[PDB]
Amino acid sequence: KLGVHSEAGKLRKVMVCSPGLAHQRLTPSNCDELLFDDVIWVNQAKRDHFDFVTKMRERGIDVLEMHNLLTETIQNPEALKWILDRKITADSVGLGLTSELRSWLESLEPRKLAEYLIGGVAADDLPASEGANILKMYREYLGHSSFLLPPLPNTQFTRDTTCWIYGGVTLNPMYWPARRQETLLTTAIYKFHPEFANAEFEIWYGDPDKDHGSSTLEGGDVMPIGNGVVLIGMGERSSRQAIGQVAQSLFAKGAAERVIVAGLPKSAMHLATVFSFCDRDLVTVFPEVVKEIVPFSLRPDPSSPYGMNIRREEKTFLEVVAESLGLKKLRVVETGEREQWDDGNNVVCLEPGVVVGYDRNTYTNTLLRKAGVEVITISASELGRGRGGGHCMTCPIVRDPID
Amino acid sequence: TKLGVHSEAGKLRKVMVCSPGLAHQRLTPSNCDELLFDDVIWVNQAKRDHFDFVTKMRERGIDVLEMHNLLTETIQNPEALKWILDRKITADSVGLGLTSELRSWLESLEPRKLAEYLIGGVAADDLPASEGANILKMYREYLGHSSFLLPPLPNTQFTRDTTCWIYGGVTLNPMYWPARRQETLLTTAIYKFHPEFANAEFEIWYGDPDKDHGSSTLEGGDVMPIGNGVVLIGMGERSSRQAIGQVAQSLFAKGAAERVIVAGLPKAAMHLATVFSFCDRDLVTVFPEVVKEIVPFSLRPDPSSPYGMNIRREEKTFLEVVAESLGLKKLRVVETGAAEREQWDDGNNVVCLEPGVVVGYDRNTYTNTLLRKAGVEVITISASELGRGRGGGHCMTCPIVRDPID
Amino acid sequence: TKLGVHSEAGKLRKVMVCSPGLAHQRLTPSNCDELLFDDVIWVNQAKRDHFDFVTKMRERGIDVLEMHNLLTETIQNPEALKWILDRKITADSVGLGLTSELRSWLESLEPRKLAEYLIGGVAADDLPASEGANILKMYREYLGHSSFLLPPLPNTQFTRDTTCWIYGGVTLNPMYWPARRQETLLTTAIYKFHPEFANAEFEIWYGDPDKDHGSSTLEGGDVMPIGNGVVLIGMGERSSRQAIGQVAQSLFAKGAAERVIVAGLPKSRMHLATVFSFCDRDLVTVFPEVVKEIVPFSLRPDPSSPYGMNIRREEKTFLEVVAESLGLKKLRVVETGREQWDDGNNVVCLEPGVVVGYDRNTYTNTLLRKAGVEVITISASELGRGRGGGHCMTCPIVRDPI
Amino acid sequence: TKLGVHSEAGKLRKVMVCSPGLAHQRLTPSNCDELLFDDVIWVNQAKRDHFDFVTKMRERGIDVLEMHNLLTETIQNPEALKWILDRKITADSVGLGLTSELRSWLESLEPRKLAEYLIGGVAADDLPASEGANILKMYREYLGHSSFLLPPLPNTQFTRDTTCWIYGGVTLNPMYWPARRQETLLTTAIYKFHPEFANAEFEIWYGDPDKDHGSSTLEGGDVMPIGNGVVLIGMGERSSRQAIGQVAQSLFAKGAAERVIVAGLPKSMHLATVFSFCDRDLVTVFPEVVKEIVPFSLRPDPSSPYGMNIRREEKTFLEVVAESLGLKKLRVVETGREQWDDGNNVVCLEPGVVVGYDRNTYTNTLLRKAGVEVITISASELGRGRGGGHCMTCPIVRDPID
Repeated sequence: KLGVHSEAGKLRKVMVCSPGLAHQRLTPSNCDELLFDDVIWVNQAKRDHFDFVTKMRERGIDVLEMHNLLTETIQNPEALKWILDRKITADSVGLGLTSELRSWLESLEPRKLAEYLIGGVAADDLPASEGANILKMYREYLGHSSFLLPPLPNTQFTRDTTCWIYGGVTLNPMYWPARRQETLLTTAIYKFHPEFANAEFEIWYGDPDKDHGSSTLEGGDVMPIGNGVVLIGMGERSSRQAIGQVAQSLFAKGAAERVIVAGLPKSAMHLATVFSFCDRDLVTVFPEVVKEIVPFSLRPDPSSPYGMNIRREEKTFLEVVAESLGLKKLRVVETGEREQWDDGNNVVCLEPGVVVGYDRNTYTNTLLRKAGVEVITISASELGRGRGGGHCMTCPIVRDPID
Repeated sequence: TKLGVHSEAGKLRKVMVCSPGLAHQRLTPSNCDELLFDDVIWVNQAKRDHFDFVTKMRERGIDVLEMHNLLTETIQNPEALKWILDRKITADSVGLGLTSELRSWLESLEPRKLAEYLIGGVAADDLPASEGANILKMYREYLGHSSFLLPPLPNTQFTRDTTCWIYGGVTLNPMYWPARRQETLLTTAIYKFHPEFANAEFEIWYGDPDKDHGSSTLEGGDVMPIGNGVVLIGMGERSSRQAIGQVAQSLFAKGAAERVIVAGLPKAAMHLATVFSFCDRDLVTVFPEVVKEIVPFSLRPDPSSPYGMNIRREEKTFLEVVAESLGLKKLRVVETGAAEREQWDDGNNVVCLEPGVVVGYDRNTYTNTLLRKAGVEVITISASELGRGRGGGHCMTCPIVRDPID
Repeated sequence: TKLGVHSEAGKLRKVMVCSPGLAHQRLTPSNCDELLFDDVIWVNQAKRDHFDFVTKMRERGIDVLEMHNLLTETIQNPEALKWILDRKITADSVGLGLTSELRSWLESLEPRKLAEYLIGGVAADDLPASEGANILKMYREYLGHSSFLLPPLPNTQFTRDTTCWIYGGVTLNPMYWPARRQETLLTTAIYKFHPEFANAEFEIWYGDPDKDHGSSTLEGGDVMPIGNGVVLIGMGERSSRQAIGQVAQSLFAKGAAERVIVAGLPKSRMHLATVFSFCDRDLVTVFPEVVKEIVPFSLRPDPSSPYGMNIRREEKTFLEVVAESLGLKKLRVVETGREQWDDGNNVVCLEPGVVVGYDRNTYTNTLLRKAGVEVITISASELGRGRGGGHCMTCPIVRDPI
Repeated sequence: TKLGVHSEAGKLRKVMVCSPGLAHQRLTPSNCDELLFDDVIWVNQAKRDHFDFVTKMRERGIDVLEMHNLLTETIQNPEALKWILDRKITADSVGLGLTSELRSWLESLEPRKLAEYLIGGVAADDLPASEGANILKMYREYLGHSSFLLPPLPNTQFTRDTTCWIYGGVTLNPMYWPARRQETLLTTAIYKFHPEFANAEFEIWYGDPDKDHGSSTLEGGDVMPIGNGVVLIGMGERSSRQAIGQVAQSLFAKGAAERVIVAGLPKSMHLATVFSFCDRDLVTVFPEVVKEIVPFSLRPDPSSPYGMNIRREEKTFLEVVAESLGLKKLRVVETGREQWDDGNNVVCLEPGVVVGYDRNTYTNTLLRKAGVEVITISASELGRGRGGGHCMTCPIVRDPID
């Protein structure tokens, strides 16, 4: 039954990932190294998160927290073998502490382990030793990273690393060095855990065991907007080598009938980061980016060197999108009169016309509520400096079509 | 032939080089930072300058192998070309619009010209008019993307850190920057296929263009066979511990070396051969603000431990540790970039041809004078273009045959 | 009790402060680049945060005076307003085509508003339809220009930097950056006209909004009258030896101070009080990484010297020298950046052993309590994305000898 | 005895260049950022390329003046020296501790060198031994602080910038970066005392080292006197409307020129940097930015307060410029087959004859295609200065064309 068949449809089952350890390790010094804008105050980011999480449960939406998913999953000796088998090598940990680290973890509670598998494993967290203690000399005298296992403070944006796309999902070959260790854990979930091992569903593209090279795909850039149409933001973090490959997979399994490729200006971002549906016929938009997007339609045609053909659409993205859906016009609330500045994109839809956005985009939020949209609010004090919104912070596994 | 690197100062007999070309012709003040080069150069002059520096060495009895010649030569054996094309041209690298079109093209080129493109990349530009290539042309022009089917490798120039020769073997280096991994494939290719290397006897201590490697990153500039069964491996920005840890036990496992000295580099910018370079049996240059901040580690073999290695931390200054290691009372040292320095200059990264015989940059006139004072012959070449590459005689060389001392 | 700050830990009687305003509402990601601000903030939220802060000080006695507030009142004095306007409104600053228009509209202004804009600044869309403003409205939209006629001063928020008080007297600081120079004009015209300041006794040690100072900068964060005739100034950063030399010299000449300790800081690119702050008579927090690098120097008078003083190097740690400087045996130091990273420097002393900090710094704030210190907290979430803490967000005017 | 620049293309007659000097020697990788230079160049070799340049003009009958010679000639007149020093050396720049020593030192020096140091700076080291200087070396090493009593001015090599000639008047410009206002002083003085100047005729439309010019910042490179009372002036990030407007309102009111076309630059260059003349109707541009600039015609008007009107244009800048030179349209070569180069910033020794960089083979060829003789200087060093011949020159006397 699993499958996201639109963006605005009714949401039922979403993954998400509260902040936590991974972030506790952050540090002005390590911020960028670690790929996270600003050191947040973890305790309250967790409160605020679960908070957002609740306003979603209180609507009868099944919220899965990666953290549980991971904790359950590794209660299966085989899966756990599976993660560790890949997550502790002479190449990532170092040959001098592969057995040390492994056994330590293997020797912790189901919960304290999932924590570390996400938030990471400092040398400190290990019992005295020769080796653990050369890594402490390293971080100490010269200030090297003391990470056996590196934190993934970006797990908390679950949107990015996998995509439910109709009756199936992609395991995403991430852009930046750090996040690539994300896609693995989530694979192990989809792969072992009892709500999926049983699930009927295909894996469109991806595999944490291959090396994907220049091919990267990030959830943000993927939009299954129904009618068998997939939006893909291409250019910045998701690439032609990657896209065109999903394109053909989707096509070669009657998942989707046409992808529409959103070419994103470089001269960092994600589609949904500048384009966000709220209602059947309405989208939040970051002007200055969108008005410079260049559309291209991939389509199944047996007379292509690949089974695909590609047009340059003749209309603006908004026009092309407008049609693809069976519409003529797209209601547009552009952000990016005005009290102050906010960016109100990257909102998530719980249902046709129901949106969760930030407690701070006050101007945008009354326009949204002026276009007849109900806005659930959550707090952007900390989750906000992570540059992520509601849409970034969720991963739809189950969402209805809009006929 | 018996290939090996048994020192930093020894008589140099065989060097690999690569001159600037199509790679650097492709540089622009806006594509040059993602391309991992520092500044646009006068390619046509850099060449004249590089052929100068290549010739100055050859004129001294030394074999100098041009990468481009070597590849161009390798590119002839269809087993080889195939062996490269199969791993360079694939969907993840090129995409499904282009592979055939691309390789089909590639293979239709004359050999020499194929290695040009192999080092310097290939834009849509260069491919024949095609549905496919135009999309890319129209992605570039319209959306500001890159036309790069195969991406230029302006850094090949820097054959030093793309592979090291540690005594009777070479390491296939897993590069730091996702930009330069593409490089290793080519050298390896040469080492495996080129008449000169295929028949030669030598080990492969560490590496494989066919395995990922993750956090293990080893760059050659960081590696120093200083003779006396010791290896100095700088551990800083480019060379991680996972790689060093391994290249270590592979060296020990075959009595290639006795002692590895991890040069602990503070926070992570440049190679070790960049603040610290050799000159004579007993002379070294030193970026003092950095050298003086290293923390030396002695990493020896041990049957007494699981991983047959033991690692102790050393209280003497790095210079001292190195002294001890060469059986030496202590090193004569000339510092580079406050006294009667007429103007600022960085003298390091000079290459030895042989003890007391060295190549550095013309412009570094204050340092190169000391070098002379301390009794070294200093041969110069033009910094004007080569040096704006942020790299000197050392970085630009990858020794293959160099005699030990004494 | 005359106006004067005579310690750092001592009893806090009168401080000045400035809450997030119009200047912050103007921040958009594309310009807080160049207005010396790290992020764009919820402004409504920040005001709350700042008020809370305020109350928490006031509800304990402190005479808290708010810039906007004092400036509003100041303006009501026609002579004062002209003073300000003759200077903020030039042809070098606003421009030939817009000096009349923009001044004339400003005086049409109701005071609470007029001042709202002095700190917050004027863009060309607060202006009456006009030809001259339109080429601006024009410049900014087509050629992506700074449309601002008067620059927004988000930083006035940090009242400690624009002026210090040093025992009986005040320095009006020649800010470093250009994003901030403007700031002092306003504070100067307050001390100068405002009723409250205009009449009582105090000295001007250093500085003049009128004068072009050159490579002389001095930022308040860098000048701590620790009391006991001693004055530490942190030099090398925002605060240059060209000012410091002179502050010191006037301080000796008017005998505000017996000794100036230059806490020469290692160049980088961070005031002194963002790395080393007082919690108690014998207590400081301390960003150990930066502190352990400071090289102290001692300035003293010298009746017989040319320049009225004679500086010499201090052999013990900076910290040891401060210590022996207030005649303590040893300063208890607490460091700051075990369960997540923490920076809790920059707490302000409301009295000996009572400070204001941020709620996010629980580790450090924990130690501080253990140090015999009671810690009032306020919310960082927005106030602390600023760049500042209790110590930045306050300019003490009246604080007791310790 | 009269001077001026009545075009860009006319027979050049008098140019002021400045050869890379002691200041370039002072450049270190970790300092050349705050000095505002883009690379530590090889001085001796910049020095020889620059001369080569100097000579190559000197041979086509041009009279070149070096800023080092002229500064020299100047400061031998004691009053011009007193005149500079009293401004160059103050307690706000050299610091009370040193003015005395520092000034009494230079005065002891011979011309050739004393000038040398002005353009070059002077660090503690250079000072004769003294308690004063060492406490500066003290800071330098121990603390990383500058120890420059006087600032190095390695940008002096770019004379186009500091002073403009426009039709028998000249602007002594208020430079953008603090790190460069120090030149204006020096050139100003030469023009004010040196017999080659103090005696000729010409006005001073805009400029005074003395005044503080708020946001009014103007640079030569943004200013082109093209011919019949048309002055191009790019208003961007370097040249500010605050001046631009004064500079016009001075030009008109004095008969000097009949229109300014403000060349509106996108955010973040000099005009002469993306747009340059090689002949009566021949220019090189840089399409990324030339294509996207919004001109403005600025002309005099009796029927208005500030006595000017600005109409925006809809025609492209290139077009605007053509219609004001009275030409059908503009012949255009675009730069910025083999490899990338920006062939721009070429300077005209006469109409159709120009000096560019030798590296730029490609553009040189199009230019040669277009009927320009292209005399070339090396780029290996002077090129890392980011500027070309246009940059490296100060048209003092140049013939009109219409």
